[PDB]
Amino acid sequence: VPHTLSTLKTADNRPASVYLKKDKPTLIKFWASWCPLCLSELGQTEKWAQDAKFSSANLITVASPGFLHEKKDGDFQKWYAGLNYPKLPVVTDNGGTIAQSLNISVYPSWALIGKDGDVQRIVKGSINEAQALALIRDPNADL
Ligand SMILES: [Cl-]
Ligand SMILES: [Cl-]
Repeated sequence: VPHTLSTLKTADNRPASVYLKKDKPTLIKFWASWCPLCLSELGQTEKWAQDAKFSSANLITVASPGFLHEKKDGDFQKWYAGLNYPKLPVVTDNGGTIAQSLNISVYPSWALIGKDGDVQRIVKGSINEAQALALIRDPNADL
């Protein structure tokens, strides 16, 4: 995942690596434009990404154009450009390479990648602040 991720860019054409520090675990939120749950959480997730509470980990989100009912590549970025979450990292994975690799099937879903690149936990559905903090405290913890 860490490699495929480093080869991707954000919805606004910046290297995903810009949001990934080498010695930190990575918390990834998978979502899609058609999901009301996901749309209603964009502001919250942006807040989390900038919150000191999660400073010990990288926090990004992944949208997958042309995968799981998401808008095709190009169309997605144009749609998302209409929203405003400047501090929310939105990596676009055309075809959902990472999602398939992790067998993501519902949105939202969260994955915690160890600092070394190994997938440590995959959580289906939305998580709240308490569950997110638990996930960072211990990948195997009961959120
Ligand atoms: Cl729950
Ligand atoms: Cl909540």
